[PDB]
Amino acid sequence: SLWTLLTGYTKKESTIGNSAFELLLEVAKSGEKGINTMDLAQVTGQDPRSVTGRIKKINHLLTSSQLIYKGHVVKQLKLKKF
DNA sequence: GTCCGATCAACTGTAGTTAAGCTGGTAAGAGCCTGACCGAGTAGTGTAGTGGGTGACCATACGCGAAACTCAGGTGCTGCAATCT
Repeated sequence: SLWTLLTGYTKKESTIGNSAFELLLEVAKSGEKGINTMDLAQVTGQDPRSVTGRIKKINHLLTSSQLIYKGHVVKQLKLKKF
């Protein structure tokens, strides 16, 4: 049901991998504030290459835009509903 | 271009103006090398940006193997009937 409510599909058939789904859960927790890709990377505990390669699987669910943070160039992520 | 021949001075006869250096004590040209002052020269440097190639991580593909699932093989008794008696 959590899978279905967030992705629109059940765990039994959804195309999103477990790691990418946990990324989505972090964006779900942050809601209206959303998460920048580096704080997401730090909180999930994985590197920016891995985060970027995974985020492709969910870019249709997320509104995004560029921003500059701690001298690095990053994007903000928000679920469409927020 | 050349022709005539007048004519400043070329090259030719003797009558009269120019240094060099001596006695010195001396300031005058022409000068030398260290030093200082700015302009220019030798040239590697200081940020800043374009491109490229390495590295990691992924997924996509086949191909071999592993277990799954479907459908039909195979076991063994005995309910019922028929051969030998």
